[PDB]
Amino acid sequence: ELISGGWFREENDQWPGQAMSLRVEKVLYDAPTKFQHLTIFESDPKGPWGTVMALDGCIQVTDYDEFVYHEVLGHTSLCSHPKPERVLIIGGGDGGVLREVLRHGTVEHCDLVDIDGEVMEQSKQHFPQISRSLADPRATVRVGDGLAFVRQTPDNTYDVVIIDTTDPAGPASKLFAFYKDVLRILKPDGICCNQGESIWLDLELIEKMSRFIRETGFASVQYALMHVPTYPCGSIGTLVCSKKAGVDVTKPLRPVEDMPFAKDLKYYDSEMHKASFALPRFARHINN
Amino acid sequence: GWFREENDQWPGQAMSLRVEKVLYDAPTKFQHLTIFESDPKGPWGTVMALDGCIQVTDYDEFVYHEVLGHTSLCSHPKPERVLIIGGGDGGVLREVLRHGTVEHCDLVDIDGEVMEQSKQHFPQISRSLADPRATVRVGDGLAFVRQTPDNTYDVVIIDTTAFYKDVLRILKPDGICCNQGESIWLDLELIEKMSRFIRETGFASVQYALMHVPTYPCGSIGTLVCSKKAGVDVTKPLRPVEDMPFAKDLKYYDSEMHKASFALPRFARHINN
Ligand SMILES: C[S@@H](CCCN)C[C@H]1O[C@@H](n2cnc3c(N)ncnc32)[C@H](O)[C@@H]1O
Ligand SMILES: C[S@@H](CCCN)C[C@H]1O[C@@H](n2cnc3c(N)ncnc32)[C@H](O)[C@@H]1O
Ligand SMILES: O=C(Oc1cccc2cccnc12)N1CCCCC1
Repeated sequence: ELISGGWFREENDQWPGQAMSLRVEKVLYDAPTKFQHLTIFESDPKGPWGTVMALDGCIQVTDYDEFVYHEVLGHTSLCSHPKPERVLIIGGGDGGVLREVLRHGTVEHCDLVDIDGEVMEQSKQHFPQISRSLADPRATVRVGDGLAFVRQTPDNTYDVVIIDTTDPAGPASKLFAFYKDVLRILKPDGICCNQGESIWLDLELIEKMSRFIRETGFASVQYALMHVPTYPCGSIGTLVCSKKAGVDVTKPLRPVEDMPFAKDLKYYDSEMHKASFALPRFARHINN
Repeated sequence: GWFREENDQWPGQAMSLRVEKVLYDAPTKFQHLTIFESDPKGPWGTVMALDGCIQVTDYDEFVYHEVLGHTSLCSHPKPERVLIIGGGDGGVLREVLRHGTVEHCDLVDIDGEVMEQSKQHFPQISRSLADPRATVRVGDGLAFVRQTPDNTYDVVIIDTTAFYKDVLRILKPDGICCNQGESIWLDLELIEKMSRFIRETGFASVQYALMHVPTYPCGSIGTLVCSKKAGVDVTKPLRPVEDMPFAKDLKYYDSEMHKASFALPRFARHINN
């Protein structure tokens, strides 16, 4: 029950005895949704973070660093695809991945499906620089379970599927039959990327996912690491998965430097794309 | 029973760790030194802070120590004499001593209480301090370099909490200096100023290497890797660690990570071009 001048505290008993906190300057939303607890607040204006959204007590987006995860998920996937015309985003109700995907001129259409219509509604109201994308005629934004949506999608529908979900503990649980559906709705040159969890907190989950996405039938799976200061332990990654064999996602197939928007990006470029697949030695076995 | 870190220069944000046992908590002649055992159900193990800022934990100390120690020595053609300024915990020293080329390392930390407490509470980090190839001094690094002859060291590593010209001077012509380089999230203007200042004092190149450190503010920190000799590209390894016999003992650093560390987010890339 957040209050202006109080502190928002994030502790996860999955990760016992550590917490991160932000002082609240103004509460904008704090209420149960049909699916999760949604909290939006202006952080201290003497600090850099700007507006903050949390879902079930976990920070999802801040103004100051939202571009990292949205650019990495959107560009690492589309720049690894020869011609990504039709795109699906699962989750992504805030709009960020979709903004990045729609930067690409090859994209004719992007479907977005998020289970929580209130996340879209509140992002339009409170994160206009993230959510501007949701009204693009190139986008179809739907409220629904991603699980059901892919089960009812025909084979060979999408070039790229991006799974921009919350974590395994919540409404995103089965998103970690689903992975076979994703394989099946992808076209032959299909690329899938997901929300891939932390090498510090979730390294065994990452090993398990990578192994079983390969076994499901993807020909290759490479984890891309990125720097996100408001995420637990300061990083997160994405598993970038190719349907087709003989594809090296760790070097850009279509370098963003050749596209008109390269200079508008705040994090991603081809050097960062390459660098993101180099993992600390203790985690390198994910990628080999 | 929690340790809370919030800094006055970054207002309205805090990081906290549960204290299981306070091991040490006293001012020193120089700074406040706190050592505690953190929650045994979490990963961090024993924690050391200096003036309220986490400096080492059992769980992640290998990152910053391997990156400073190896990014610098692997960028040097044959590093035989090394100086560490600060480094009282012994971590950078442990990494530097892995290298067969090293004949001698001097380490000069202003605070002898830090070495003392590190021997008591971080034996995996501080064992290096007793090595026959090391000389450990208690003293201010600023005065130490002023009193050091020209061309004494192949590498100077500044692992801290007139000087830079002294560092330039005490380095041999192929000398490498690396330092504790601050955060691109919280200190980006400091990093630009320092990279410019160092180049101005007369190092020929300065390149910032970014690393992932979960317990540092915003989860990363970097090091400026500075070459005295012009024409040196420190962003690719000069002496790849894979060709040395301890490569597989490392938990973070290798040549891919070395190359990767110099790739900066676009918003920060003007630090390196
Ligand atoms: C906010 S977004 C993550 C923040 C970085 N853009 C995560 C979204 O996943 C949605 N989500 C969670 N589970 C599902 C399912 N099952 N289907 C679709 N969308 C889902 C949830 O409502 C968030 O908006
Ligand atoms: C603990 S170490 C940094 C943690 C990563 N190993 C920071 C050290 O720098 C020392 N320090 C600070 N100022 C100086 C000066 N001027 N000289 C030498 N050592 C110094 C300080 O006592 C710490 O032990
Ligand atoms: O990730 C840390 O704090 C956090 C920062 C950001 C988010 C978090 C979410 C849950 C738990 N913690 C979080 N740490 C780890 C290193 C010591 C300080 C606390």
